[PDB]
Amino acid sequence: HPETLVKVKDAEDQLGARVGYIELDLNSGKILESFRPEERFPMMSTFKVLLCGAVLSRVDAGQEQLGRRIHYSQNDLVEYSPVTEKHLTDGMTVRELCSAAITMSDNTAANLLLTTIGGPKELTAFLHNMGDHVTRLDRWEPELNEAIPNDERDTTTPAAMATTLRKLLTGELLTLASRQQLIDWMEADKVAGPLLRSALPAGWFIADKSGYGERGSRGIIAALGPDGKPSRIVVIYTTGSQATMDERNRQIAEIGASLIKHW
Ligand SMILES: *C(=O)N1C[C@H](NOS(=O)(=O)O)CC[C@H]1C(N)=O
Repeated sequence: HPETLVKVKDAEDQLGARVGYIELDLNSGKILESFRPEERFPMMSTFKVLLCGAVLSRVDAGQEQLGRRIHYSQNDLVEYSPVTEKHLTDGMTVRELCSAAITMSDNTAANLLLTTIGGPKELTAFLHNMGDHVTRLDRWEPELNEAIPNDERDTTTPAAMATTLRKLLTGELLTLASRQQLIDWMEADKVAGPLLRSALPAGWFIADKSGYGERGSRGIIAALGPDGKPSRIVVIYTTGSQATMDERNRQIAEIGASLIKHW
């Protein structure tokens, strides 16, 4: 709606920064509203959904098994590793690492999964081969969150990210079991409380992944809808603002409150 578009415009003004927005219909793929859809924004932690899609694609092919146990060390631990720091002795399974990367945004879990597929280049090659020639990953955690202005590394566009998520969640690429595992992890997100979830009415489904980085970077990707079933995809990114994290949270939640109210 124009009201949601106005709310996105307001956010840009109140944050003093670019906001990228896409609202996409899940069944048909039709864009319902957009804002700066072809502009690039840092993905930040939102890339972890695409990373575990690559992992699931390798699981489907038998190049990976979800039960496979990965043992790592203390020198592999990077900043923000709330789950992987607890499993240095027993290791973790690929399934557990994807749950940690998506549900808790564990950074070491993300790096360990990137190694299983061959690094940020193979993730980009995976995205390339599924029809996304726009989104690119180039660096590891935490360096991928630098959000240097006009740097194209580790970026997506609202339009590319929204269509790629759709394909991963509902497209022919992954097997039904893998599509279901990916949306399960996302539905179990526990670090996106103050964003779209804060605007969600009772009984609504949401499966999302948020992120933040340097230079005021903040974002979220989600599939959501009424009656306990997802029906649409929303992508919101921003970068450049000196605003506090709580401000950016509130601006994104008000965009969500807006699109929920004219659903
Ligand atoms: C993702 O952008 N990141 C991982 C972690 N959690 O933040 S999130 O919940 O918004 O994903 C810490 C911050 C950030 C990072 N610097 O990697």
